[PDB]
This record gives sequence, C-alpha cells and structure tokens, in this order.
Amino acid sequence: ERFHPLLGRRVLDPAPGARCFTGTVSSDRPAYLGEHWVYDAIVVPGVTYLEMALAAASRLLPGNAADTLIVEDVTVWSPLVLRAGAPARLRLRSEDERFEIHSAEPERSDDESAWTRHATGRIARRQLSPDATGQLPRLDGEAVELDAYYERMRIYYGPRLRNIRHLERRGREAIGHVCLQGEEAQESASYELHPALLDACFQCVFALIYAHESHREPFVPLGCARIELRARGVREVRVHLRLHPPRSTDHNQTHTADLRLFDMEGRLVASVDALQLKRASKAALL
Repeated sequence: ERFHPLLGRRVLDPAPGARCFTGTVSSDRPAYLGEHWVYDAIVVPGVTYLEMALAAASRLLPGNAADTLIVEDVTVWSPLVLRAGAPARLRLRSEDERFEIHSAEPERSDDESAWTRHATGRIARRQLSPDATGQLPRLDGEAVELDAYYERMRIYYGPRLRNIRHLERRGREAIGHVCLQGEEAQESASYELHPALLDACFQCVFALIYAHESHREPFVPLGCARIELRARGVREVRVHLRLHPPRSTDHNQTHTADLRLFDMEGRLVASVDALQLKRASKAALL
C-alpha cells in the first residue's frame, strides 16, 4: 500500500460501497502547514484537500501510471484552524466517483458527529492523448515586483511558501516560474502535486489581483471546476494563468482564474479550470 502524508492509510468504513482513508496531520507535519495563517491563526490551505483528492484518484481508480488524475466540481469550505502542534485527523471517504474530506479531534467529540466537513467533489482518471514538449506560451510583459508582494503577504505566508521566482504579466494574463527548495523539494515525490507548489501557482493569481485591490481580508479558494494532473511529484514549473474579467475595478468579493502548469521542457503537467476565489471574513474563525 502506498501511504500519503495527508491521506494517511486505508481504513475500513461501515458503509458498504465506501472506501476510506484517514491520517493525522499537525502544524509541524507536513511542516508547510505551520506557515499559512489567516487572521494570525494557523489555517489549513485548501490546496491540501486538492492534493488529497488527486492522491485518492491515484490509489482508488485503476489505470496506468501515465493516466491523467482528475478532480471535478470540487468545493472547499469551513477553514480548519490548527492549534500549533496539536494533531488533527483528516478523513477522505469515497463512494462511487464522489469524495468528501472531514477533520476531527483525535480523542473525538461525539464519534461520527465529531467530524467537520471541509471538501467535496468527484474523482476520475483517463488515458489522454500524449503531451508534447515546448507548449508554454510566450508572454512578453511587465515583471511583477515580487518583493513588495511577499512583504504584504508575510501576514499569511512564511518562508516555506514564497516559491515564485519570477512573474510576468500582460493585462490579466501572466507567466510565473515556481520552484520548491528545502524540505518541500526533498519530499515532492511523496505527493501527486505538492500543495506548496500548487499554492505558489495560486499566489501568482493573488499577485495579479493585489496590484489593484487590498490584500487585507484575503481571497481564499472556494473550489474549482476541474483539475487534471498529467505528471506526478514535480518540484518546479512554469505556470500560465488568466484572471477572468472582474465585476469591479477597485474592490471585488470574488475572482475566477484558469491555470496551466508546465514542466521546464514545456510539457503540460496540470490544468486548473475556473478556480473560484472569495474574500474571507474573520467573523467566527476564532
């Protein structure tokens, strides 16, 4: 059995059609979980659940290694607040093509009534047509000032989650270069798509958005229409992203974006269709 740092192990579930995983996480392990905050609280980023779902597709659905892993119609909510160092159980349950992800205290607080739901969606996998190299589009534009972006975002992200090396924009489109180093690089093959790398791609979208509106009350992923993953355990990509035209010119409650991640030879690694972003209120978090 192939274990996973977030999914954990297969566990029996009383529901007969169901297949289930459970694992323990804490802000110390995976270590990236201790470096993301909203309103000064440690909060598990939604890319965590996207990786759990990809990892489930890999393990539950039959196929060749070259098959594309697909997460569809995925909604995230109810931010999981971690107390530093205190373990939390994460559980992914799958029935037919659907999954749900819940968390609970280890000791529990009512057995099954003690689980809080964080994510739902569908998983799939398909043998898609071969991916050629050299497919990253050209974009000559203006370099985004990333030092000033990182300085603003240090209230949400620690040094483990500053992985954008360069970001060039032309209107609402951009190309970013994202590279992991350190522990995240070393452990990237344990993941289908390391959450720190996917988060860095989503931060390229934030960097476009925050050039024109405030980074306070931050946009958080709410879900996406589709994720397709064509290669696993990558640690370095170039990402092409497109922000949809916003409703307002100065301050929005929501945004939508599409992303396409490429390896350094320009073969497509992943696609994210219609990522939905929504500003998070502090109310009720703490």
